[PDB]
Amino acid sequence: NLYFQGMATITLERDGLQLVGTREEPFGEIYDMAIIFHGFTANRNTSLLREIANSLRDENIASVRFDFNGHGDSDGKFENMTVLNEIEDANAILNYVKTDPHVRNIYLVGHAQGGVVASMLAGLYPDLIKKVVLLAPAATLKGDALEGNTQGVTYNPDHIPDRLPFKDLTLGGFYLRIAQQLPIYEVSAQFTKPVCLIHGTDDTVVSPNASKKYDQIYQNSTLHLIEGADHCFSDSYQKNAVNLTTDFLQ
Amino acid sequence: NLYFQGMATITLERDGLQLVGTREEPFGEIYDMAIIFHGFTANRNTSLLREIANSLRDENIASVRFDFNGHGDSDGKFENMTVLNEIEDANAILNYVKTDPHVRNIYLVGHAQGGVVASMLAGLYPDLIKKVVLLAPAATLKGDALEGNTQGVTYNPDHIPDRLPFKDLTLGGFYLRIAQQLPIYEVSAQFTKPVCLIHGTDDTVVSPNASKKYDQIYQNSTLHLIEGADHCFSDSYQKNAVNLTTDFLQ
Ligand SMILES: CCOC(=O)/C=C/c1ccc(O)c(OC)c1
Ligand SMILES: CCOC(=O)/C=C/c1ccc(O)c(OC)c1
Ligand SMILES: [Cl-]
Ligand SMILES: [Cl-]
Ligand SMILES: [Cl-]
Ligand SMILES: [Cl-]
Ligand SMILES: [Cl-]
Ligand SMILES: [Cl-]
Ligand SMILES: [Cl-]
Ligand SMILES: [Cl-]
Ligand SMILES: [Cl-]
Ligand SMILES: [Cl-]
Ligand SMILES: [Cl-]
Ligand SMILES: [Cl-]
Ligand SMILES: [Cl-]
Ligand SMILES: [Cl-]
Ligand SMILES: [Cl-]
Ligand SMILES: [Cl-]
Ligand SMILES: [Cl-]
Ligand SMILES: [Cl-]
Ligand SMILES: [Cl-]
Ligand SMILES: [Cl-]
Ligand SMILES: [Cl-]
Ligand SMILES: [Cl-]
Ligand SMILES: [Cl-]
Ligand SMILES: [Cl-]
Ligand SMILES: [Cl-]
Ligand SMILES: [Cl-]
Ligand SMILES: [Cl-]
Ligand SMILES: [Cl-]
Ligand SMILES: [Cl-]
Ligand SMILES: [Cl-]
Ligand SMILES: [Cl-]
Ligand SMILES: [Cl-]
Ligand SMILES: [Cl-]
Ligand SMILES: [Cl-]
Ligand SMILES: [Cl-]
Ligand SMILES: [Cl-]
Ligand SMILES: [Cl-]
Ligand code: NA
Ligand code: NA
Ligand code: NA
Ligand code: NA
Ligand code: NA
Ligand code: NA
Ligand code: NA
Ligand code: NA
Ligand code: NA
Ligand code: NA
Ligand code: NA
Ligand code: NA
Ligand code: NA
Ligand code: NA
Ligand code: NA
Ligand code: NA
Ligand code: NA
Ligand code: NA
Ligand code: NA
Ligand code: NA
Ligand code: NA
Ligand code: NA
Ligand code: NA
Ligand code: NA
Ligand code: NA
Ligand code: NA
Ligand code: NA
Ligand code: NA
Ligand code: NA
Ligand code: NA
Ligand code: NA
Ligand code: NA
Ligand code: NA
Ligand code: NA
Ligand code: NA
Ligand code: NA
Ligand code: NA
Ligand code: NA
Ligand code: NA
Ligand code: NA
Ligand code: NA
Ligand code: NA
Ligand code: NA
Ligand code: NA
Ligand code: NA
Ligand code: NA
Ligand code: NA
Ligand code: NA
Ligand code: NA
Ligand code: NA
Ligand code: NA
Ligand code: NA
Ligand code: NA
Ligand code: NA
Ligand code: NA
Ligand code: NA
Ligand code: NA
Ligand code: NA
Ligand code: NA
Ligand code: NA
Ligand code: NA
Ligand code: NA
Ligand code: NA
Ligand code: NA
Ligand code: NA
Ligand code: NA
Ligand code: NA
Ligand code: NA
Ligand code: NA
Ligand code: NA
Ligand code: NA
Ligand code: NA
Ligand code: NA
Ligand code: NA
Ligand code: NA
Ligand code: NA
Ligand code: NA
Ligand code: NA
Ligand code: NA
Ligand code: NA
Ligand code: NA
Ligand code: NA
Ligand code: NA
Ligand code: NA
Repeated sequence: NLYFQGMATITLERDGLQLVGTREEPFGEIYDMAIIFHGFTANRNTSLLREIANSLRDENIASVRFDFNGHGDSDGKFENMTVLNEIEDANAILNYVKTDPHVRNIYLVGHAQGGVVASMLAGLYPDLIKKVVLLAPAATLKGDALEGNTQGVTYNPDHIPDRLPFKDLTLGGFYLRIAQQLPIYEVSAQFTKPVCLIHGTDDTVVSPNASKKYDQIYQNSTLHLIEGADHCFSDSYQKNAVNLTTDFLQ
Repeated sequence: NLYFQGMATITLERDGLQLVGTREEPFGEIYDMAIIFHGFTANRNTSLLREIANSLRDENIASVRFDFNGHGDSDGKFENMTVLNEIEDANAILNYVKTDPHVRNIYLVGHAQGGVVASMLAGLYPDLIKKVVLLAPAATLKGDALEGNTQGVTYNPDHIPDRLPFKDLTLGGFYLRIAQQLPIYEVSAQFTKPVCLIHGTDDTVVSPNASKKYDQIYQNSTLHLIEGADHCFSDSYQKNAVNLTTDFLQ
């Protein structure tokens, strides 16, 4: 605001869970604000999300970025997270943002699974959200769950197990049962305001076809395929994601 | 079981919320079990649900019935309940039931909004649930939310308010935004095992057309229209609901 600029820690609650977040506060009495959503197994402080927040703050766009339930510093077991309860987390964060008297326009920025959360939340609040940026939005998590193959971990899609060992973690069977029937595009398509879609051509985690499909469903979208970029826009690809996001929101 | 028959209190947790429930335990080493779901603003102990549980227990069918979040003895604010987080409550109760070593078949019985919870949960677990009974399933809550008229309380469906005073309570705007885009029939229709639909012809809360539509979408359903019955199968209508439910599950 006019008096404080910088980082602050924010905590919110959703159901019985504390959600821990970082606010970047820019200069100015009134400013726009982006809510930034991390991906599956990630956290609010990956290099990509910090550099997005930093870049927006440099153009006097505020941001908040929270750890989802089951991730980072927020409460809850990873095994109990689903895309649906992350959308509930997102709604709780939006409640916080939308009542801040400094905030003019609200934007959503989501990476990967956080892009599915962002796109679905904007479709539930198409009257309130003003712009959306999706970075490698993981809408393919649905098709993967229907196929019975989630990032190389295979199971019966017709009879999903109670829980699925997944790397060092345990993924809930309910995550997968929800994933299979998530109306990702149906809900997302209700947002008719501007959307920026950014996807790396060498993403091996989420096919760029996800973003090509969002670009088809959305009334007002712009698609950016980043030649050679991977799923996280790592290293020399990162500024492609940061620049496009910043430019779109200013 | 062979040694204890009667009532017990059960508590489960979902996210950070305690859910309080009543188990009716029948005689027998192995038995089927019904999970019974109450409606909007109701609780696990309405006369209808107690008499269902009692009648099933008399045919040695066990049951559990929990207060949803925001209701009865369970945790959470009513203002923060949605149909979606009740489905999350239902999944937590199913986790409990499906790991009980006495339970043979699992049935779902849901009244009104609890019927939407039941029908959607069965569509997420069509491999596990064996039979469903819906009593006046409130699938019209979706159409009502799209219309902007929820049990006589009117609002703009295009711009749902943050919260909606509703009788002595406060209904969350997010309940309504979720309601509008709930894929009730899409998810429910995935359950192809037997369903019993029971609806009163004089229900003024949820049109009998809801049950007529479920009867169309389901592969294996039986529809019972109870001439003169109201929304709760009150008083002299109650045994119609209790008898049909019991008969169907035995
Ligand atoms: C951390 C950033 O990346 C992620 O969010 C990717 C998520 C996503 C991809 C495909 C899947 O089948 C899936 O199922 C769990 C998840
Ligand atoms: C207690 C048993 O009855 C209920 O569950 C009925 C619920 C239902 C009916 C129509 C609605 O528009 C609605 O929106 C909140 C809720
Ligand atoms: Cl100020
Ligand atoms: Cl000043
Ligand atoms: Cl700082
Ligand atoms: Cl705080
Ligand atoms: Cl606490
Ligand atoms: Cl400005
Ligand atoms: Cl930094
Ligand atoms: Cl840092
Ligand atoms: Cl972490
Ligand atoms: Cl945690
Ligand atoms: Cl697709
Ligand atoms: Cl299994
Ligand atoms: Cl949904
Ligand atoms: Cl689809
Ligand atoms: Cl469709
Ligand atoms: Cl969207
Ligand atoms: Cl490509
Ligand atoms: Cl990853
Ligand atoms: Cl960068
Ligand atoms: Cl026993
Ligand atoms: Cl004995
Ligand atoms: Cl007793
Ligand atoms: Cl207990
Ligand atoms: Cl507690
Ligand atoms: Cl038996
Ligand atoms: Cl009693
Ligand atoms: Cl009693
Ligand atoms: Cl009560
Ligand atoms: Cl309560
Ligand atoms: Cl309908
Ligand atoms: Cl309003
Ligand atoms: Cl419909
Ligand atoms: Cl459809
Ligand atoms: Cl169903
Ligand atoms: Cl009728
Ligand atoms: Cl009522
Ligand atoms: Cl009775
Ligand atoms: Na500072
Ligand atoms: Na800070
Ligand atoms: Na603090
Ligand atoms: Na709370
Ligand atoms: Na808390
Ligand atoms: Na600043
Ligand atoms: Na200013
Ligand atoms: Na990440
Ligand atoms: Na972790
Ligand atoms: Na933690
Ligand atoms: Na925490
Ligand atoms: Na969790
Ligand atoms: Na925890
Ligand atoms: Na866990
Ligand atoms: Na403006
Ligand atoms: Na797909
Ligand atoms: Na899909
Ligand atoms: Na399929
Ligand atoms: Na498979
Ligand atoms: Na992968
Ligand atoms: Na595997
Ligand atoms: Na399954
Ligand atoms: Na497993
Ligand atoms: Na399915
Ligand atoms: Na669906
Ligand atoms: Na769903
Ligand atoms: Na979809
Ligand atoms: Na753009
Ligand atoms: Na990659
Ligand atoms: Na893949
Ligand atoms: Na395209
Ligand atoms: Na293209
Ligand atoms: Na488009
Ligand atoms: Na344009
Ligand atoms: Na393009
Ligand atoms: Na294009
Ligand atoms: Na372009
Ligand atoms: Na490029
Ligand atoms: Na490359
Ligand atoms: Na690189
Ligand atoms: Na940068
Ligand atoms: Na630069
Ligand atoms: Na007893
Ligand atoms: Na008891
Ligand atoms: Na006890
Ligand atoms: Na828990
Ligand atoms: Na608790
Ligand atoms: Na008994
Ligand atoms: Na026995
Ligand atoms: Na009731
Ligand atoms: Na109450
Ligand atoms: Na209470
Ligand atoms: Na409680
Ligand atoms: Na609640
Ligand atoms: Na409480
Ligand atoms: Na309340
Ligand atoms: Na059997
Ligand atoms: Na309707
Ligand atoms: Na409908
Ligand atoms: Na409509
Ligand atoms: Na209206
Ligand atoms: Na009414
Ligand atoms: Na009114
Ligand atoms: Na609305
Ligand atoms: Na209001
Ligand atoms: Na809509
Ligand atoms: Na939908
Ligand atoms: Na939804
Ligand atoms: Na529907
Ligand atoms: Na029947
Ligand atoms: Na009635
Ligand atoms: Na009505
Ligand atoms: Na019919
Ligand atoms: Na009929
Ligand atoms: Na049928
Ligand atoms: Na038959
Ligand atoms: Na009939
Ligand atoms: Na019929
Ligand atoms: Na009949
Ligand atoms: Na009748
Ligand atoms: Na009557
Ligand atoms: Na009567
Ligand atoms: Na009776
Ligand atoms: Na009798």
